[PDB]
Amino acid sequence: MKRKIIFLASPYGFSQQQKTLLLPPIVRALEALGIEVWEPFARNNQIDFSQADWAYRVAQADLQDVKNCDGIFAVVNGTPPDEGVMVELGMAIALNKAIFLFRDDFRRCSDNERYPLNLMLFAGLPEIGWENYYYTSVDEIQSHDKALYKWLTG
Amino acid sequence: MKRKIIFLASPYGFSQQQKTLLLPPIVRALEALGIEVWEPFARNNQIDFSQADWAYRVAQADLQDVKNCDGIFAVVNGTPPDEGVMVELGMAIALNKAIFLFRDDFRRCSDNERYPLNLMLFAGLPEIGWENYYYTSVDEIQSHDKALYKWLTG
Amino acid sequence: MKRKIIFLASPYGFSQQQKTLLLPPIVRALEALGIEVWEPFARNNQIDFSQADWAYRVAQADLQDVKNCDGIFAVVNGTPPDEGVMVELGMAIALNKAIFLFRDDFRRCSDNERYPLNLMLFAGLPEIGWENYYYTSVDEIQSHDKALYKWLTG
Amino acid sequence: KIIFLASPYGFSQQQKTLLLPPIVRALEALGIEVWEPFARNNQIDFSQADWAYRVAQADLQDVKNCDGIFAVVNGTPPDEGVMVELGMAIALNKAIFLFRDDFRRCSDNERYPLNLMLFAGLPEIGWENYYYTSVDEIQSHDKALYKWLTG
Ligand SMILES: O=c1[nH]cnc2c([C@@H]3N[C@H](CO)[C@@H](O)[C@H]3O)c[nH]c12
Ligand SMILES: O=c1[nH]cnc2c([C@@H]3N[C@H](CO)[C@@H](O)[C@H]3O)c[nH]c12
Repeated sequence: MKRKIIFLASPYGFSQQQKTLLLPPIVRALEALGIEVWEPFARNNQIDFSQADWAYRVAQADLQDVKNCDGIFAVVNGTPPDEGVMVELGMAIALNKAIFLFRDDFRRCSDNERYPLNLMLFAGLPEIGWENYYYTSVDEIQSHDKALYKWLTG
Repeated sequence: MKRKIIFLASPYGFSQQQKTLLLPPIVRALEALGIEVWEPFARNNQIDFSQADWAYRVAQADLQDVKNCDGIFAVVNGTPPDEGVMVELGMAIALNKAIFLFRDDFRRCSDNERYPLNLMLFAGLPEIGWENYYYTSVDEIQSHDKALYKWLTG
Repeated sequence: MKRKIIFLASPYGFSQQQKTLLLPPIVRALEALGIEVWEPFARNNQIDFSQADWAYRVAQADLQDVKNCDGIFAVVNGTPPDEGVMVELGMAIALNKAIFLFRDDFRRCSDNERYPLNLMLFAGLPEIGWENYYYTSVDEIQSHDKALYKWLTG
Repeated sequence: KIIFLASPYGFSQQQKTLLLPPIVRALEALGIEVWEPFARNNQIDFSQADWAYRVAQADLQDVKNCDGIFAVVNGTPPDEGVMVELGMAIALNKAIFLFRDDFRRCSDNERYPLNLMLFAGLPEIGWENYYYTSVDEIQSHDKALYKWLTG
């Protein structure tokens, strides 16, 4: 028995209130599906401005977590999405990880008409049916008709 | 020198004035080193708001050029850096491509004291000496003492 | 039972989870100081992409509330802070309103070294002791040693 | 007669020397005395802690003493200092002119290409006459900046 591993990428650890109120409900949503959630702010233990001697080790721990996970769950909220989440999203695409995006932000920050965001954030997703991997609410995370559930059971 | 391939990832194509006045001087500086420059805005015909039936091909073209290149020259100006540049930069790190960063913007948009930006942008760079890969002037691109020159002669 | 009015500018209404979990604790902390809180998302019914005919109404509602308040409490989280918050902040500075800033985000997104953000966000604040108007935690709003309590006590 | 040119173009050394002068020339060609803050305040590098407040009050007084603002609202999202100086110009009833040649959309609505609060000082109808999408439109006679000088 080995549960699937999801790297939960988000900018929510940068804010004290967001870290304590927004991440735990998302973590619970994924693990009600049996997932082992790798949350980088708690794992790599970054709670304030990372010191000069600590910044490389945090980057390497996030680099290694992306290499050793099965899928990424990228909170792509904000205008624009957080640049650290994007670096790790591109690493997950190049390494053929399962890709899932989350944005409950109704603002559109896009360079095209087909996607709500920059089109490169969707390069790792199919041309038709990418919306199945695009979650717009925390309640939607556990939908048995969406891609994350079908990736665990399929 | 070897005629290496550089993928020039930048947001300068989104603005009419920047595509005309800012991108050509950077392309000329890279070509002055004997580099084959893959500039995606002209190489993939990203002229304006990408149509819906065209966005998936623009994404996959950027993705293929990152896979088939030798290195990436990421213009990481802005607060924060462009999310499309950040995705393409994440792909290059995971594919073990050469990494070179460009920022002549003097604003600091960082989460740490070591690096001037989010530390994940430097994950593919060495712990010591990453400054040699970090360019803060167009004129600094053709310096022998910087990593892009040494990369060509090795 | 005279009661000072504070306009609470934040980007938190753009995300479903942020509007539900982050704003109520902040409104609570202000109301516990006897403050009267005008919250634009609650007052304007802006719950998704505003219609074309509805967008100008929202614009004039955010505008009149700033003009008729006694002070603004600006949530200036994010890299960079929300541009609508920044417009409403400059209005309050221009109208000699009381200014209070909130940021529990530890990222530095600044053009200088004195302030943790762009220097113009502190133009309406004193050159010395501006930190007294700068809140970095929800638990800090109650502090009688900080400028919000003092502004309420004359 | 006086336009304050709010832009983030002074933050990049390449952008300050290549992008701002062409915009300054067009505004002056219409007959406007341009107030460019990065040059007017002769400061362009991570402002010394002892200088940052002075730079803030200098531009704060420039928006108070100008006749209108020309705000380069390019980028996703637009620069925060530009937006602060914009909201001041709106509260002080100054003339409002916006410039965005960036073809990316970053709005919270459908009518306006950006956050609807950048257009609070513009009319509900015909706000697009104040919205410039290219440098070769600054000198357009059918646009609000020329009509603003002709009474
Ligand atoms: O200071 C930090 N501490 C921990 N993780 C990160 C990261 C990585 N990038 C993402 C946020 O930028 C986050 O999900 C994490 O994997 C950037 N900066 C920090
Ligand atoms: O180095 C500077 N010199 C002059 N003004 C500014 C500012 C002020 N804030 C705004 C930031 O874009 C800018 O347009 C100007 O009004 C920031 N940095 C500088």
